[PDB]
Amino acid sequence: RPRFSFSIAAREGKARTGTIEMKRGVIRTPAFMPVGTAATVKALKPETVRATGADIILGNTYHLMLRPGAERIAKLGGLHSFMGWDRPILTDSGGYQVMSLKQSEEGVTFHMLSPERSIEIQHLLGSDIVMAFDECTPYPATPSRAASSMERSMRWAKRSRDAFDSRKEQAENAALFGIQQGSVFENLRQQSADALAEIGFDGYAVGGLAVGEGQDEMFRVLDFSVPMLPDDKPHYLMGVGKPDDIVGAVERGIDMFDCVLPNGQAFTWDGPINIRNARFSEDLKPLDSECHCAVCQKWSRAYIHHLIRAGEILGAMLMTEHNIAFYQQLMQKIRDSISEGRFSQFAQDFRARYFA
Amino acid sequence: RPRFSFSIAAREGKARTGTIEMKRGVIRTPAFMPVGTAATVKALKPETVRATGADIILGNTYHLMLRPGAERIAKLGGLHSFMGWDRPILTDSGGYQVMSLKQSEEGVTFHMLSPERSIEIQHLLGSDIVMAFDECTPYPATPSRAASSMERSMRWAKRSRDAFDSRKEQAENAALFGIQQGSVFENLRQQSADALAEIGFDGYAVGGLAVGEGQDEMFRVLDFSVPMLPDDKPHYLMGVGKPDDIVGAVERGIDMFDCVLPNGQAFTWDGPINIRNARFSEDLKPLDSECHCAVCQKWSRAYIHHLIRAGEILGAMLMTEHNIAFYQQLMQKIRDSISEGRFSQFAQDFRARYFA
Ligand SMILES: CNc1nc2c(CCNCC3CCCCC3)c3nc(N)[nH]c(=O)c3cc2[nH]1
Ligand SMILES: CNc1nc2c(CCNCC3CCCCC3)c3nc(N)[nH]c(=O)c3cc2[nH]1
Ligand SMILES: [Zn+2]
Ligand SMILES: [Zn+2]
Repeated sequence: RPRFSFSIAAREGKARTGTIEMKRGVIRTPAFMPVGTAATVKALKPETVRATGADIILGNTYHLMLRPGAERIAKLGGLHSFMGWDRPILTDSGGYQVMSLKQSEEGVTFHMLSPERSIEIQHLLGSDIVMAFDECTPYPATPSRAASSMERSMRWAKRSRDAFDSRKEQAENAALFGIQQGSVFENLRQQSADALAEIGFDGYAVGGLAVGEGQDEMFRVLDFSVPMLPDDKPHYLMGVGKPDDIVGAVERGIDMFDCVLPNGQAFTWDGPINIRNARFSEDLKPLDSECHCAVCQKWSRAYIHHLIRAGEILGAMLMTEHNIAFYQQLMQKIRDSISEGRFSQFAQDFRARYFA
Repeated sequence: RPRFSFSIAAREGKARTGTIEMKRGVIRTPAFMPVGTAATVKALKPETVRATGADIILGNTYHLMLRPGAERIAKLGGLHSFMGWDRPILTDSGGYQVMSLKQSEEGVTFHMLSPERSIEIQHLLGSDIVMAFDECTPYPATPSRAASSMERSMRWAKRSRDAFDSRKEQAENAALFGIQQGSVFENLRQQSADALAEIGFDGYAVGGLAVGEGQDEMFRVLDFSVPMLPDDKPHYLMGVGKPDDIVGAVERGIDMFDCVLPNGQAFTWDGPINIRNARFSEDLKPLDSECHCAVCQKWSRAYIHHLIRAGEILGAMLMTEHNIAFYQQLMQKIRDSISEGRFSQFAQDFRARYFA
């Protein structure tokens, strides 16, 4: 395989379906990327993650630089070897989680992160898709503050790019994505998009959303922001999100998603359910009537209700496998409907039923 | 298969290896029976339990009568269907755990358990191997108190037997084991053994041990107690135990074991290790050099050390799979060495290395 190749197989409106080819594997797009806690996808063996249909997962840079340490993981052979996932890994750059838990143009101490260190840590982990080091601008933000933050991020983006390119092995085997900022302001989004295209990246993320503004406002910003990005590269909406968020974002040109979202909340095609609710204590149906996951093949709502109420580890295991598989099934239905030119109908159908 | 058939294939001294045939499957003896928490074997799918080599597991009567309720599980199709294990299940009778957390000849309230209710609960759960309702006598015990307790248990044993026999479906499809009591006193053990043989059971457990007396005293009591039981039926040592305990007990005629034993303790053929210890932070070897389990095929000590320190669910999953597989491998080596008439040599070899 090549280091990085994104190809678009089919389109419908702003929506696209295609593939990202990387040395460690292929990523079908639009993609959902399950997120790790600490060199693990919570309560799942990698084989199980893969069985749900995931093509790529997210590494947790912020936690790993802290424990076990990026340098220790590198010594040990890299994240892939360490956790036993041999497919692509995306790593965020760490500042989002820092501010989420001393800032300056050099970076952030909390103990220290700058564009250079962030890129180096992601290299030590052996990430396939490296995110630029950015500032995720708080919401709401005044235009002055948003512009100031955006500008710093773009400077940081240039520094990320140079750092990455400076390291031969990283540059030859990994990909680098830039992250657009600008809060909810179109001119700032445009300035950010332009800055990033000028530097040039393998992919473009839309940063600073999913931070309290709500779906209506997120969709509004996506409406003008995603077309600002290079059409011919992947578009990643960081931190999104619920099923309905994903569908709308794909309608607006987004190709990649991560969220910690997929406790007793189970996703179903009739909307989410909380399996702790007493109404499931004797319900012998699976979590969802149509889901093809192994959980839904073998265990009832009543059983999983018991496990979660009882605080049992198997309950977390089963709920997590189901929910990550539900997300992959969602993505698969999205990919298929776009390929077949019936994605707008799928979205309408999905929403009618999910919100009935 | 028959309801119950125990056959002894080979012997060496007091040790035996054979099979228990039951309608839901065959149990190779000497057997290790992994214990459930709340209709689950902690952090393991049933397929995984089976993959480690387990032939039978233990249901947790005390927890299940409380949550979810025996009646609810029956309504839902029984424990087997509920948790997704289709092989034999052994259920203890509940009083051990009660006293472990108002006693009278009728039973115990805590809310209520008697021989009749205990047998009924185990039936509602759909247990294959039903334990008599007994009193586990505290240690140390004066001879008066031990005798009094033992006597009650034997009365309770007769009541268990009648209750079981009174229920056609239970009697035709399940097995009933009596439990010997008598603390550490030989005459009491003998009186208990005689009482139980007179009633007649499918199997005989040695109760009241592993309750603080220590291995030397446990082995001493087993030395005279196990030969008191019918030779031609299985002998079950309740609550034991560590690997070395198991080996010694098999040398003394025990065929069946359960313990909650198989936190960061990992069993190895060179003895146990605590994987949380700093010396494993960068150790790339598997938990054990020879173990054939999937964990040891794929992940390092360093990784599992990280997971456990980090409090990650995958760490519990992996440690539990390894430890239950280690126990099954121990049992398999025991079974093979007895079949081949080299079990005393295996025991000496095992101990020399495990305690080096
Ligand atoms: C939930 N909302 C949201 N997330 C954003 C994220 C994080 C995406 N999730 C990454 C994983 C989180 C769990 C641990 C492993 C990494 C953002 N990240 C960056 N760098 N920049 C953002 O603007 C940015 C904006 C974000 N908005
Ligand atoms: C650990 N020591 C020990 N255990 C004994 C047990 C319990 C065996 N373990 C059963 C499982 C425990 C975890 C939950 C599921 C049931 C004993 N049980 C009974 N009825 N009688 C005993 O004398 C008896 C004596 C015991 N000594
Ligand atoms: Zn499912
Ligand atoms: Zn192992």
